[PDB]
Amino acid sequence: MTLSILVAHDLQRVIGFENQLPWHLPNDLKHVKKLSTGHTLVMGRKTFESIGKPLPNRRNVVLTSDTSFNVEGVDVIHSIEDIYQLPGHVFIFGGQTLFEEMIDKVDDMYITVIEGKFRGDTFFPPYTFEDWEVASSVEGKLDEKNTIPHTFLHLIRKKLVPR
Ligand SMILES: NC(=O)c1ccc[n+]([C@@H]2O[C@H](COP(=O)([O-])OP(=O)(O)OC[C@H]3O[C@@H](n4cnc5c(N)ncnc54)[C@H](OP(=O)(O)O)[C@@H]3O)[C@@H](O)[C@H]2O)c1
Ligand SMILES: COc1cc(Cc2cnc(N)nc2N)cc(/C=C/C(=O)N2NCc3ccccc3[C@@H]2Cc2ccccc2)c1OC
Repeated sequence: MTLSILVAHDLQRVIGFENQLPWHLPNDLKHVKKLSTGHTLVMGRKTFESIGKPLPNRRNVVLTSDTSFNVEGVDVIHSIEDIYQLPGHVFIFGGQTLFEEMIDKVDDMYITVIEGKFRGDTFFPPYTFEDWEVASSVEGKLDEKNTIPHTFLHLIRKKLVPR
């Protein structure tokens, strides 16, 4: 089980406003689709309710304390510890709560930096590039449907070594 974070955050690490993405950026949702098809998404309950339905062609896992929670096409877990029993490549998909709980545990992060400043009410936790190697950094292409500059980062946790 490779464990990754998958997230879009803006210049101030805003990830959400009123249970929605603050930005309209089709290409990032395509990026998300390409990375996670055939794999597993782990998400908190609020993030799932925002999307409204499972994303097709991958395993949709929802973390919640609700023992009544049962949705067709969705697997449910009730603790963080359950994440580690999931097979394959697992992506931590959001939202703020799950990111805060997992950022110290994941192998790597796929971050789309939205190069703007949006009003938000939910944030990605602060992190420093002193701790994370830039495996790749790719500028998103802008066009008629995708008008906010954005950058795809793949960050891998650096190892702590003596001097
Ligand atoms: N920009 C991005 O890439 C991105 C990605 C995803 C989401 N978002 C945004 O993030 C925002 C939502 O984040 P959020 O923190 O408010 O909600 P969230 O993390 O999506 O969901 C929180 C819920 O997850 C469940 N949960 C979390 N940790 C748990 C644990 N250890 N044990 C049991 N249950 C647990 C609880 O559900 P119960 O209360 O049901 O027990 C909790 O209330 C939205 O605005 C959304 O638009 C942004
Ligand atoms: C809070 O709301 C949301 C949060 C996130 C998390 C997220 C956001 N961004 C980053 N970077 N990380 C992330 N964790 C995500 C979504 C998007 C879901 C979604 O609709 N899709 N996702 C892939 C997918 C795969 C198959 C079919 C449809 C889709 C569509 C896009 C699409 C539509 C048509 C064709 C191709 C793709 C979302 O809802 C707006």
